[PDB]
Amino acid sequence: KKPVALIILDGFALRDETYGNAVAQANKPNFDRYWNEYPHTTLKACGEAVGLPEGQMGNSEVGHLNIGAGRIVYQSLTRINIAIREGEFDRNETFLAAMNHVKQHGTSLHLFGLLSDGGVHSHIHHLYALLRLAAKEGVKRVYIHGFLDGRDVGPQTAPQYIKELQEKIKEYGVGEIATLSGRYYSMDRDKRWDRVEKAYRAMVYGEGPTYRDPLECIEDSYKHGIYDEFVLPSVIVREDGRPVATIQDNDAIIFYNFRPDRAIQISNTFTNEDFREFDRGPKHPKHLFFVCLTHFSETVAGYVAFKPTNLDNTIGEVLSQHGLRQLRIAETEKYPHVTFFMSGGREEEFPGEDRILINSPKVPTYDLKPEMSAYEVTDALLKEIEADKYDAIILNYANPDMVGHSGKLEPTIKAVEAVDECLGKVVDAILAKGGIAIITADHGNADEVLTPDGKPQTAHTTNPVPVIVTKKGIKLRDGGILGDLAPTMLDLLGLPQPKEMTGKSLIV
Ligand SMILES: O=C(O)[C@@H](CO)OP(=O)(O)O
Ligand SMILES: [Mn+2]
Ligand SMILES: [Mn+2]
Repeated sequence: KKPVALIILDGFALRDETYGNAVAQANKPNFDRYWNEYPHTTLKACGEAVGLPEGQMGNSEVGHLNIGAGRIVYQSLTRINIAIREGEFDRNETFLAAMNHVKQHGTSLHLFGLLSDGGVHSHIHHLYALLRLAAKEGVKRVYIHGFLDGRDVGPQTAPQYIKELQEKIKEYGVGEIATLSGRYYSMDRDKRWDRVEKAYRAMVYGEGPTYRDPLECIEDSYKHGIYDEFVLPSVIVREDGRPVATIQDNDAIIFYNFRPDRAIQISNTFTNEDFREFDRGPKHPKHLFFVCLTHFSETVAGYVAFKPTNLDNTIGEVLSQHGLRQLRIAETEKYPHVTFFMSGGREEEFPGEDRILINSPKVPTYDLKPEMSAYEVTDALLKEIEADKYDAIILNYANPDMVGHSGKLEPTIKAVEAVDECLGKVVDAILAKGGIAIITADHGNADEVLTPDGKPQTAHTTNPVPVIVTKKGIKLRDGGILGDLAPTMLDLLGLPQPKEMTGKSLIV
């Protein structure tokens, strides 16, 4: 059994500038020798090359979606942007049905989601659009529950988004900031229900740090070293001390996040008839008209503003169609990406598809444990390899990305070095079994964890990702894109390429 392994170094991209560049500064003997001894190239992992607006940096969802589809996969950010551009956004039956619900039943419209222009999980402009739509539709009570970013944008940039939103509110003549919470709580994806609950109780019970002024809230949190991403779920109150608004029975909610991994948990908390993760309390809200900007999960009992579209014949499906055994493996943080997103937005495994989930460390932030669970993932996978069970493997090492999001150089360097020690063990074990490895990344991040002035850089970058095919005697094209990865693997696998995969094998 000669396995072909797709190894994704999450957040590992190529950048000449070495300042604050953890990828370039890390000692990567393994990665370096493979780059030197095998055919390599780089791929466009951002902008139109991956289905996003030009200039928009990539991410795990976009990257893994494109990597597995073998075609340029059109993304939500782009599609919704166009909807707003073409005057289609205001015509959305779901947005309107939700607005009709509050007016007809005299309830309130709640708007929550990532408050920034990161463009990864949402865009603050989409919120402005909903607000103007709400005003246009004559919806009296509209409340904003903002989730502070700091991960897709500057670590202490909330004030400007809050400031701009307030200005927009005044201008549209509708809306009220009710709560402010760090995406660390309201947008968790690691089933850390303790985090989720904090966000939930602030929004439904007005429990959490209280302020009259949204900006005084952020100021106070900064004062305690707590920045945007980790801001404690707080409540904005009126002059009489009462919360500006809590989510109640028959209210409508429009979750304006278009990325699913970090939206399913809080969405389930609000819509699940029987929720057990934790006790929502007897007076928790029911009969909520819940709207998801895009599809999150079958579990969320709500509606979908922008319906999803099938992604047929992705690598996972082609591999399955030809009777091959495939294994998806990664630790928690990137488990959703190597499965759901890699499978083209599919939850169910394909026949013949095995998945291994290795739990990420129990640390608040990963700069605290840069090697994360890389070694366990590696150990786990090395065993599978000895077993001779899989024809195809899709491995994702989360470290470069996960610890690079801390905006810290030394821990990210360690992160990269840990992954390298691991990368060598895996590629060396695959070559020994006669297989071949495709070493790559889904986008940048670790290549820049410090701003030119040395401040923490906590988000992705727009640089190109590396590509190494451990097969002597071949040449790789140069202007490729992620959507070319699937075709290359199939080529290596000698499996035929489906017409759906409009990508092109990198092998000359
Ligand atoms: O952590 C996340 O949700 C994003 C950043 O907002 O990173 P990635 O796309 O790598 O998952
Ligand atoms: Mn990623
Ligand atoms: Mn990331």
